[PDB]
Amino acid sequence: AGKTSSISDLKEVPRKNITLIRGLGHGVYEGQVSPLQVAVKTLPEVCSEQDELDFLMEALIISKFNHQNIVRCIGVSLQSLPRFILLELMAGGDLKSFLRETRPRPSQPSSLAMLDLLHVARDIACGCQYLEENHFIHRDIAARNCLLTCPGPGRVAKIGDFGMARDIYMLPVKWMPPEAFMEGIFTSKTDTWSFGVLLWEIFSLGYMPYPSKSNQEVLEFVTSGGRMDPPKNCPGPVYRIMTQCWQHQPEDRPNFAIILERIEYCTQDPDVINTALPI
Ligand SMILES: Cc1cc(-n2cc(S(=O)(=O)C3COC3)c3ccc(N[C@@H](C)c4ccc(F)cn4)nc32)n[nH]1
Repeated sequence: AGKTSSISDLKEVPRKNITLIRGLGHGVYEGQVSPLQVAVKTLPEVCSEQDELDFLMEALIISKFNHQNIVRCIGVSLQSLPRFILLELMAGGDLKSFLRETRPRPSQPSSLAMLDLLHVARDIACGCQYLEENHFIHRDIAARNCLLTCPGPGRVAKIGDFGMARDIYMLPVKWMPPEAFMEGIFTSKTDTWSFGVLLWEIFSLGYMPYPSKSNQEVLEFVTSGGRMDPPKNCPGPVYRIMTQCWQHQPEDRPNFAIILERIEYCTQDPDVINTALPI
């Protein structure tokens, strides 16, 4: 279940059956298939031939995943311009914006709870376990690349963008372990490190990692052994998962099966889930 497919296996949706509504972001439109709501990621008609294969390849990989914590590919419109990849619409939006906007505030407190954060972490960890089990390295696990099905209770978090893994088939230094940015070595353990950073992102409620450091400051900091402090109010058991994710040797980092169990232990400890979030 690697790249045992080609363009011909993609579901071509006739262009006249696709409607573009409103723009959602960049780096994509809300759309309609005739009925059915979709997201449409577009390839600018103004682009190089390298861009075109990059677009095509991303569609192929996303079409081949089958996992509940990975955004679904509905289909494609590659034979008309601009080319489209049609993807599952995620009304909860990107994980970064969700955390920043649902931060408990005086007017709306207890908006989010620790357990809700644990569930997002589990969801994304579950998707990463599937990628690792299928020998796929994401290379860019980060809150900005995760999506939520809806805002309220019952939200599901899914990995929803694969641009960086597609590129090596600028660099997000603040999410990369030493062996990645020093050697260009990528393994399933480099995603583990990134998951630790994402974990820090979740429990900080959408803070930028290493908040006062530049990329080079981080690179020197991480190489010399420096690690982030716990997010405000972060339970110890959760921070320990982050710190085990940031072990210097990849071989000393947990795989995603182990991370999931550890998040679940966190999920069934009252001192963890009864910890109040900062407002
Ligand atoms: C593939 C997909 C995307 C998506 N989507 C749904 C909304 S939204 O629900 O309209 C939100 C507006 O306020 C509520 C949304 C907003 C921004 C966004 N950015 C794009 C660049 C993106 C792509 C991948 C990724 F992981 C993160 N972001 N994508 C949004 N659904 N499905």
